[PDB]
Amino acid sequence: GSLYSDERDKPLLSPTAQKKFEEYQNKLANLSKIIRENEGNEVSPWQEWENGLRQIYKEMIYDAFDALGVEMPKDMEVHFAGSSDLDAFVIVKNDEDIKKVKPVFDALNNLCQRIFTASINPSRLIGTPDDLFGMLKDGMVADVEATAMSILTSKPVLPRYELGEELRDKIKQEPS
Repeated sequence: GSLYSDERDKPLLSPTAQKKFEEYQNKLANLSKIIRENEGNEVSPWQEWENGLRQIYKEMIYDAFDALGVEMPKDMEVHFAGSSDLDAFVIVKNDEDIKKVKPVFDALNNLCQRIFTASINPSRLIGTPDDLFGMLKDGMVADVEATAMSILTSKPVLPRYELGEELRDKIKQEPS
């Protein structure tokens, strides 16, 4: 059972996958614990929880690129839509990048499913700003206006914004 296998296919992790699994579980448990315990001295505990989850997921993303031996493209972005919703969405610069990046997020999706069971949003969409705008323009998505809105109000997981702004500016330009 490797770290990024489907739970239903490989229910037990190998010894090494298990240690890494437990390391993520423990960051999650600790994050949850500290937020709840300090709730009386925290202004916005749910925002703190979200912000911590974005950091853990960012870490998990770097870890998955490394474990799969894939170089993360430098212009690639990951944004969180929502609070289902559109969830994490991956914006690449070129459509060529999708082939190499998509299997890494699929791998992460599997690991996130496992973590859910043992107790973060899945990544659902991946594309260029053009691609994703087009899926909204052409009605390929359940609940277009609310998907659109969630993109407008998404928060960045990686410290990259340029493509995200192209997508938002494209959305903003279309009236409904």
